[PDB]
Parts: sequence; structure tokens; C-alpha cells
Amino acid sequence: RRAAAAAAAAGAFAGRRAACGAVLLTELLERAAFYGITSNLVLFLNGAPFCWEGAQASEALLLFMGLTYLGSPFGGWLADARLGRARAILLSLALYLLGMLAFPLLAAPATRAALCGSARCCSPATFAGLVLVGLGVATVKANITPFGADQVKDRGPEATRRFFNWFYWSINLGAILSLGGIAYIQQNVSFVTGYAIPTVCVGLAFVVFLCGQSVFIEDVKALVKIVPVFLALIPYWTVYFQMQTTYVLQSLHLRIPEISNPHTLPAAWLTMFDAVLILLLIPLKDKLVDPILRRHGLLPSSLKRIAVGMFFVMCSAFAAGILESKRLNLVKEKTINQTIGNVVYHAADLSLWWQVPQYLLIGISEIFASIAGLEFAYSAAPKSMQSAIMGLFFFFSGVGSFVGSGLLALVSIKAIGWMSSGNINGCYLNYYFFLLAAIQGATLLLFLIISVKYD
Amino acid sequence: RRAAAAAAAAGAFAGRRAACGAVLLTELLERAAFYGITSNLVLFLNGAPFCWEGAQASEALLLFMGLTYLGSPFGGWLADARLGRARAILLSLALYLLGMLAFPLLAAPATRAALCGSARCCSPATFAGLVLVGLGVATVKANITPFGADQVKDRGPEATRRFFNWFYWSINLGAILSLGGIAYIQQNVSFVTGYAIPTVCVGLAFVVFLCGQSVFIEDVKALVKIVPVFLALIPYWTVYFQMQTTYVLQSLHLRIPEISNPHTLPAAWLTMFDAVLILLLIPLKDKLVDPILRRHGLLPSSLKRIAVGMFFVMCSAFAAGILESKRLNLVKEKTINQTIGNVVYHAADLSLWWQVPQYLLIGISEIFASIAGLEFAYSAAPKSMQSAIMGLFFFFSGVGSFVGSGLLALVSIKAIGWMSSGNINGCYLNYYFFLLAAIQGATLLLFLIISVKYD
Ligand SMILES: CCOc1ccc(-c2cc(C(=O)NCCCN3CCCC[C@H]3C)c3ccccc3n2)cc1
Ligand SMILES: CCOc1ccc(-c2cc(C(=O)NCCCN3CCCC[C@H]3C)c3ccccc3n2)cc1
Ligand SMILES: CC(C)CCC[C@@H](C)[C@H]1CC[C@H]2[C@@H]3CC=C4C[C@@H](O)CC[C@]4(C)[C@H]3CC[C@]12C
Ligand SMILES: CC(C)CCC[C@@H](C)[C@H]1CC[C@H]2[C@@H]3CC=C4C[C@@H](O)CC[C@]4(C)[C@H]3CC[C@]12C
Ligand SMILES: CC(C)CCC[C@@H](C)[C@H]1CC[C@H]2[C@@H]3CC=C4C[C@@H](O)CC[C@]4(C)[C@H]3CC[C@]12C
Ligand SMILES: CC(C)CCC[C@@H](C)[C@H]1CC[C@H]2[C@@H]3CC=C4C[C@@H](O)CC[C@]4(C)[C@H]3CC[C@]12C
Ligand SMILES: *[C@@H]1O[C@H](CO)[C@@H](O)[C@H](O)[C@H]1NC(C)=O
Ligand SMILES: *[C@@H]1O[C@H](CO)[C@@H](O)[C@H](O)[C@H]1NC(C)=O
Repeated sequence: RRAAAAAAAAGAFAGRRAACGAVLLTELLERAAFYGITSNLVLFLNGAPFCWEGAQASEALLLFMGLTYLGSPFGGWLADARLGRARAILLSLALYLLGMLAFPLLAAPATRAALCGSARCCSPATFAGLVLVGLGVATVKANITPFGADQVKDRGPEATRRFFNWFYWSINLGAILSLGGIAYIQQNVSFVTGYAIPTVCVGLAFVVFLCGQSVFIEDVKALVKIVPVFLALIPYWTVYFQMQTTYVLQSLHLRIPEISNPHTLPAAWLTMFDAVLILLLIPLKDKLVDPILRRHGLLPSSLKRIAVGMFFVMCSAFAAGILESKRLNLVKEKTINQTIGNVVYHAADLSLWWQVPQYLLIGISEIFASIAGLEFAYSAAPKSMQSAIMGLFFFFSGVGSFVGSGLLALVSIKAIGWMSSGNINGCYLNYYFFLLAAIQGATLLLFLIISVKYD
Repeated sequence: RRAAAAAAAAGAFAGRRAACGAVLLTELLERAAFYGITSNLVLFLNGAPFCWEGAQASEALLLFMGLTYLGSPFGGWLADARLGRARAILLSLALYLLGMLAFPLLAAPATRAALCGSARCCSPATFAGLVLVGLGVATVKANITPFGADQVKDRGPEATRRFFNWFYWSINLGAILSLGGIAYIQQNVSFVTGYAIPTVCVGLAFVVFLCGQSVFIEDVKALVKIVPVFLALIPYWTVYFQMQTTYVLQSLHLRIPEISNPHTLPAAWLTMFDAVLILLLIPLKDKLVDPILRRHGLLPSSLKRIAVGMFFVMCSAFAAGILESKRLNLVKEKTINQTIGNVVYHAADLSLWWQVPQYLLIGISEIFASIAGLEFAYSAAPKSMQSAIMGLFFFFSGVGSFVGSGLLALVSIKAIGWMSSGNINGCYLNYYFFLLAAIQGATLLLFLIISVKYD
């Protein structure tokens, strides 16, 4: 029947292995270079060559992250009006290499005096490197997501679903290689070697495209029809980025095992726990949910898969507040010392691996909501305005990130006092996970109404 | 359009006010007589005239409740094969009056010696009264639910939806008048007056029918298509009846305010808290969800409204375990004494009205799942086999009640120890609400697959 014709299209890519594989390898090397900057930027700026304060190093990363979301609609509109796609990603990866090159030069003591030898020490050389990398990320993310799906666009809307499974797989594989390997080198071996590795990862990502150019391939009503879907995701992004911040804070105050008898393991390894599960669950989805949910006709659309992923975000926030209520009860009796990075944390005597049911549930959530979110921004976009809708899709991702940071500033005031105090043992973090479960539950009920009124 | 034609049918009952109103008043007086027996049966049998043990009084109520679920398919098949509907409810309410009459006779000291004057003291007079009342409830519930919807069956499947709103409203109104008024009289005034009131409520329910007779009005494939829906509700009934038991246990160990300066308020008032909210939320649904969800085309089917009600059961179980973790933390510091019934309870100094967010969520759940559950058992039944499907619908309601009681026996063993100990301050009741949230969440995901594969 029609289910057999869709399962026949599941045998996809069919000759376009080098066309799609050049896109997967480019984004694998671009995510490997993004977490080369983001993981140890504050440790680098608040260090021995640069004597910046802790607030000035954190506000430099906050303006860097916000520039990767603010520049996405402009980096995608420029790929529609003036340039193409492939000329816009080659232009951006050239600028993403130029700003990236300043970080091995500032790390080296020989080349540091050439840039800024004669409050902030080297602010013209540092902030100029953050602008070119930040505008490089925003233009790539807006443009590499439709362009990779344009190769398998010919084989229906089901082959593009299988592309975003392995596109989101190589994003997480590039994050494991950067947060695991490169972030270990930047803290314990050298910043000179540790920033030269992601700069080579940009240059290889530029070469894979020039080697890969040989194999590559009513609307006003369509704009106002999809803006209420993106506005309904702003409370979803709020819960999403505040789990990434606060599950790491729960991991720091929990008993982390030691690995050897270069010491003092990085704090970027605690952000890997989400992405390790995604490497295990995408081959599980691609081989047991592309078959199984298709020949039973179950859950075919992209907007209903976002609502499934919203269900496992809420179940993760409950499982986090249950563990945090147990941990705050257990930290009153005894408290052990552990050092993560270069600061000691007062951890309870409860194992780190009790945080695994939190990461299964946001793991399963990104299996559904994150891959189908890329499918909706691609399919529900006009042909002239693709990658400018991807630009707005990651702009409202950043709007939810800053209103989530303002939510943490709201529960930190003296009137509420949930986050009044690097120690959270006097904070009520479990009450904040229960608030995120209530915001996510109201977001789920709101999104189901928007999803039906969209169709 | 078609939404205006459905809103025109929302102006329903249209001349059949006395036909439906005789059915609403009969079930109001039948629920008032059911909780006249159930609320203080154990206190009556374990009392001054009858010297039964606490186990023998509880097993008499457990065989009584199980007989109201076991006899429902047989009391409804008898209303299809041999008798009609109205001749089956008049026959059952005659037997529901005959067994009910033994309870004022055993309560009175003059007429007690005539029945059983010369282990268990008066077991032939007591168990014979429980059989006729128990078979009377099972035959009425199987038959009064299709028969009331047969009056407004002519005006489409939307007028029957408005019947089960006010049919389920008068069930809860009959429960407030019995658990509030009659259960107060049975414990503090007299059992003679206190059981004579629900016996008059049966006799008035028999007279309203004889006064109301003047105004009243492929299938083998249809059986096996709806059995997997009833089997998928067995984990829903498991969580449903175990919340009714364990929210009362949480209310007993929580600070209940006093009302006067007849003392010692009944324990049946703590079961009223669910039904008081239902009296406030059914006029809210009938006047703001029959309009609003209809002209927006939102959530039209009965099986998707059961899945909405399954979502608020799970959110109630989380809100219950969060309050119970706070209460067990607070009971370690200080503990007050309060007497409910005739036994003292060691309550924490936390107010009873913090249990209100638990009862809003199961309140909203019965607004969706309980009314739409009656609609599915009526609409998805063959015309020859109606009220035998209602009989199976309340039989699987009872299967979930006894497998829920076996779940409490499973978490009470020494290997798990969540319910190893009338005191729950040494028990982990919060871990049992979190288990019920996990069973309900897996039931929701199971029911959505069954609901799609049904359609
Ligand atoms: C309902 C909305 O659905 C979503 C749709 C799209 C995306 C999404 C996300 C990213 C990303 O930035 N992924 C981060 C990696 C893993 N990451 C590593 C550190 C710790 C936390 C962990 C999540 C991303 C990147 C590059 C190009 C596209 C991208 N599209 C997410 C959700
Ligand atoms: C997804 C399944 O959906 C449901 C469908 C039907 C029913 C249901 C239920 C009853 C009942 O027995 N209601 C009890 C009253 C209130 N009750 C009073 C004490 C404390 C607890 C509180 C719930 C009932 C009675 C008489 C005729 C029909 C009836 N149909 C329930 C759920
Ligand atoms: C009782 C008070 C709180 C009103 C409750 C309204 C909430 C609880 C209910 C009522 C209307 C419901 C929505 C109506 C719209 C739809 C479309 C339906 O096809 C899928 C479910 C979905 C998304 C429902 C989600 C839950 C919902 C929002
Ligand atoms: C989708 C939403 C509605 C899910 C419900 C979660 C929220 C609203 C529920 C879950 C647990 C509930 C809490 C249960 C226990 C307590 C502790 C008590 O000291 C104050 C009330 C309070 C704080 C309740 C507030 C409301 C509450 C937090
Ligand atoms: C619908 C479902 C997902 C609701 C979630 C309930 C389950 C998955 C959550 C609720 C409470 C959570 C628990 C919170 C506390 C503990 C105690 C600790 O010693 C081991 C982890 C453990 C056991 C967590 C396991 C997962 C957990 C039981
Ligand atoms: C990743 C592992 C746990 C597999 C997860 C399967 C669960 C989480 C998902 C996968 C398939 C999904 C179901 C597929 C069938 C449907 C019909 C769809 O129209 C409504 C939702 C519903 C009812 C889905 C509920 C959630 C569901 C059961
Ligand atoms: C943990 O660190 C604190 C801070 O110096 C110290 O007072 C305490 O003795 C340490 N405890 C252990 C067990 O090392
Ligand atoms: C509560 O009851 C117990 C049981 O007799 C008793 O020991 C205790 O003193 C009582 N406390 C108060 C405050 O009455």
C-alpha cells in the first residue's frame, strides 16, 4: 500500500552518500570547533596571561552566545537575497576561520605581544575574534541545515527525516570529540595545543566543502502561519537551556568518581552526559522507529513529535527534583569534598549515576523534539525564504535562552530565595526543577492547541 | 457551518426535562444510599451490638464492593436477553430496597432479636443484606447509564455528551449528601436514624421511576474491537482507586481544622474533597468547554478526552509525592495529635489545604476521563448489547481495583518496605505516589496507541 511506498523510500540516500556525507562531516568539524571555544573560554580569559575578572569573562561569553542567535536571521537572509547557500557557507567558514585563528595566537607567548603587547588586557584582539566566530556560527547554522536536506529533498519528506537523524547525530558526535578530548587538552596540557586543534577543525571543514562542491545539488500567508509555532516554543527553549545549566550544578554537588591515581578533570565532561545518550538513541530511532512507527501509521507529523518530546522534558524535571530533594536531605548528615576544574565542591555522598534517569528522559526528548523541530522549520517554509526561517528558528531559540536566564534571576531574589547562594546546598534547587516541570506542562498544553490550529 | 449545527444541538433536552430529570433524581438517591452503607459499615459491624473483629468487618466490605463489580455484566445481560431496561431497574431497586431494609432493623434494639436473637454474631442477617444491596448496585449501574442516554439519543452524539455531564454531576451530588449528612448521623447521632435515611432514599428512587414511566422513551466485530480499550484502562483503574485510599491516609496525617467548640468528625468527610470540586467544575465544563472546544474544533472524540484525563492523574501523583516528601521531612521535628473518627492520628503541623492542588488535578481528570469514559461505553457498543458493555465497563473497573489493592500489598512486604507499618509516618508514602505517577505515565503512552489503533 502507501505504507510500503514510504518504506521503500526509507531505503534512502541511494547514491548520494558523498553529497550528504560532506555535509555531515562539515557540521561534525564545526561543532567540534564551537565547543573548543565555549568550554574553557572563562578559564582562559580569567587566567595567567589575561587578568580579567570573573564577571567580565562571563559577560564576554554571554555576548558571544547571543551573537550566535542574533545573527542567524541575517546570515540566512543574506543567503537568500544576495548569495546562494554554498557561497554563503564558504564565506562564513572563512570568517569562522579568521576569528578562530586569534585564539592560538593569544595563547602562545611568542605571538601574544604582536597582537596586544602594548581593566581588560587584550580586548581589541579578543572581542574581534569573538565577533567573527559568533557571526560564523550563526550563518552556518542558518544555512547548513536546509542545504544538507536539499540533497535528499527529491526523495520525498521521509528521506529528509532520515537526514536530520544523522545530521543531529554528527552534531552530538562533534560535541563528544570536543568536550571530551579538546577540553581536556585546553585545561591540563596547554592552551596553545588546545586551541590549535579546533582551528584545524575549521580549516578541515572548509576543505571538505571545496572537495565536496563536485557532488552537491502565498508565502506571506506562510510566514504568519508559522510565527505562532515559533512563539509557542519560547517556553520550551526556556526549560531546555535551564536544564543544561542546572543539571551540571547538580552533577558538581554529587559524588563523581575518579579515573586515575594532568589531574583535575574538566567541568565540560559533565555536559557530555546528554550527548552520549544521543549517540546511542539515534541508531535506535533510525532502525526501530523509522520501521515500527511507519507500518502502524503511528505519529506521522513533525508537530506531534515535538509534543512527545515536550512530555519527556516534563518527566525529566520531576525526576530531577525528586533526586535533588533526596540529595538536600542527605547533605545535612555528611558532605564530602571533590574538586572539579580548580574549585572544590561540597558534594553529598550520593552517586553521580543516579542522575541517569534524568538524562534518559531528555535524551528521549531530543530524539523526538529536536529532530522534528528541524523538520518543521525546513518543510513549513517557503522555497524563497528557506534558511531565513531556519534563522528565525534559532533566533527564538536564543530568545528562550535569555528569558530562561532571567527566570534564574527571578528565583534568586531575596523575596523568593531559591537561588540566594558556587554552593547550592543552601539553595532549593528541587523547587526550581518543579517550577520547570510546571512551565513545561503548560507549554505542552499550549503547543497541542497551536499544533491543531496550524493544521 | 457544521460547527453551528452542533452548537444548535447544544441547546438540548428541548422538551425532555422530566424524562431526563427522573433519571438524574433516581441516581442521585441511589448514590445517596450506596454511601450510606459503605461509609460506616466497618464501624457498625465492629461495634457494640456486633462484636466482629477488624479483619472480618473489612472483608465483609471487600466482598460487598467486589459484588458491585462482578454482578454488572450479568445484571446488564439480563436487561438485554430477558427483561427490558425499565423492568430491570425496577426489579433491581426492589431488591436494592429489600437488602437495604435489614440495616435499620439490625441497628434498632427492638427488631434485632427478631432477625438474629438466637465468631460472627448475626452473619445470616448481615450477609444476606449485603448480597441484595450489592446485586442491586451492579444491576442499576449497568442499566441506568444507557437508559438515561436513550432519552436524548435522538439529538445526536452531542446531546448524550451533555447528559453524562449532569448524570455524573448528580452522582457526586448524591455522594455529598450521603458522606456529609448521613455519615455524620450514623456516627454521632444514631445508627437507627442513620440507616433509616438511606433506606428512604431507595424507596424514593423506586417511586420516581413509577412516577416517571409516563415520560420515558457486525456486532461480533464490535466486541473484539472494544475489549482492548477496556483492558488498557485496567492500569488506569489501578492508579484511580489507590489515590482514593492513599489521599485519605495523607489527609489523616495532616492538620485538619476543628469546626465547633456530637464530637469527633467522620472520616467520610475526607473522601468528600474530590466530589466537592466536581460540583464546581461540571458547570464550568458544560458552559465553557461545550462552547469553547466546539467552535474551535478542539478535542472532539471521547478517547482523546480520556487521554487528557490520564495526563492530570499523573500530574496529581507528582503533586502528592512532593507534598508527602515535605510532610515526612516536617514530621521529624514536631507532631501534633488529632482524632478523626475514634482513633488519634499523629499529624504533622502542615495544613490540610495544601492538599488542594492534588484534588484540582484529579478533579480536572474526572471532568475529562470520567465523563468521556461513559460516552465511549455507550457509543461504542452494539444496539443489542448495550448495558452489557456497561456491565463489562464496570467489571474491568473492579479488576483494576483489586489489582490496585494487590499493588499496595506488594509495596508492603519487608523486601520493599514502603508500607511496612494506622501510622504512615514511618512509611514512605511519597515513593508510592511516584510509583503511581510512573504507572500512569506508561498507561498514557499505552492508551494513545490503543486509541489510534481503535480509530
Ligand atoms: C523543538 C526544537 O527542537 C530543536 C531543533 C533544533 C535543535 C538544534 C540544536 C543544536 C545544538 O546546539 N545542539 C547542542 C549539542 C548537544 N549539546 C551539547 C552540550 C550539552 C547539551 C547538548 C544538548 C544545533 C546545532 C547546530 C545546528 C543545528 C542545531 N539544531 C535543537 C532542538
Ligand atoms: C476512564 C473511565 O472513566 C470513568 C467512567 C465512569 C465512571 C463512573 C464512576 C462512578 C462512581 O462510582 N463515582 C464515585 C463518586 C465520587 N466518588 C465519591 C467517593 C470518593 C471518590 C469519588 C470519586 C459511577 C457511579 C454510578 C454510575 C456510574 C459511574 N461511573 C468513572 C470513571
Ligand atoms: C479545566 C480547565 C483547566 C480547562 C482545561 C483546558 C486544557 C486542560 C485542555 C482543554 C482543551 C485541550 C486541548 C484542546 C485542543 C487540543 C487538540 C486535540 O485534538 C489535541 C489535544 C489538545 C491540544 C488539547 C490539550 C488539552 C486542553 C488544552
Ligand atoms: C502542569 C502542572 C500543573 C503540574 C503541577 C505541579 C505543581 C503545580 C504542583 C505539584 C506539587 C504541588 C505542591 C505540593 C506540595 C506543596 C508543598 C507545600 O509546602 C505548599 C504547596 C505545594 C508547593 C504544592 C504547590 C503546587 C505543586 C507544586
Ligand atoms: C512518568 C514517569 C517518568 C514519572 C517519573 C517517576 C520515576 C521515573 C522517577 C521519580 C522519582 C525518581 C527517583 C528519584 C530518587 C531516586 C532515589 C535514588 O536512590 C535513586 C534514583 C531514584 C530512584 C530516582 C529514579 C527515577 C524516579 C523514580
Ligand atoms: C524511545 C523509546 C522509549 C520508544 C518510545 C515510544 C513512545 C515514547 C512513543 C513512540 C510512539 C508513540 C506513540 C505512537 C502512537 C501514537 C499515535 C499518535 O498519533 C498519537 C501519540 C501516540 C499514542 C504515541 C505516544 C508516544 C509513543 C508511544
Ligand atoms: C572539606 O573542605 C572543608 C573546607 O576546607 C574542610 O573544612 C573540611 O575539613 C573538608 N573535609 C574533608 C573530609 O576533607
Ligand atoms: C500525643 O499523643 C501521645 C500518645 O499518648 C502522647 O504521648 C503525647 O504526649 C501527645 N502529645 C500532645 C502534644 O498531646
